[PDB]
Amino acid sequence: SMTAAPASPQQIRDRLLQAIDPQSNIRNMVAVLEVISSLEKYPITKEALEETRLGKLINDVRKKTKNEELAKRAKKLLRSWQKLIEPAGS
Repeated sequence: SMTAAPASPQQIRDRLLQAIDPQSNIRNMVAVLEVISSLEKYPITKEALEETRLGKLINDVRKKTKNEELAKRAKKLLRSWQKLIEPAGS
């Protein structure tokens, strides 16, 4: 069976950093996939997204990943976060 539990958005952000290189290169793909899956299950708020800078991180991880599912899930997540930020400027 599959088992998971909720985590705070900062813990989810931390798990990502521990699963990638500072250049956003993937080091622990299974953990990165689980982080994306965790964010798709547990939405973050605009204010929290801003401090966590997760919007920028997921976007660059998406550029460095060779795994298309990771890139597709990241695309879904970022599309959701576009409305979460709702920018009217740069």
